[PDB]
Amino acid sequence: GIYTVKIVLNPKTNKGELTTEAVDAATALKNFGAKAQDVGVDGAWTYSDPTKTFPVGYRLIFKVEMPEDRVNDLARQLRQRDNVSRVEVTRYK
Repeated sequence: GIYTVKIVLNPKTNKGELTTEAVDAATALKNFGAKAQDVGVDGAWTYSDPTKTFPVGYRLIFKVEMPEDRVNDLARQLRQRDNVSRVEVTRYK
């Protein structure tokens, strides 16, 4: 299946920190067992949110293919960080 993770970041963050904020998901995935070596299995894709509603705020969206049970924790580890406003998961496939 395919799951999508939508990050909402504090306005105090930077576009250069989008890689230091998502790294909690990189570590979450790393802990889940998803690596670049088997990225052919886990269809990961990271991109910024073009449809933000707060110009001053930041939003970062990326897709994975992991069990929902740990995609909720994928998001949990992200939103856990104080820099992050909130992270919500939406199932795609």
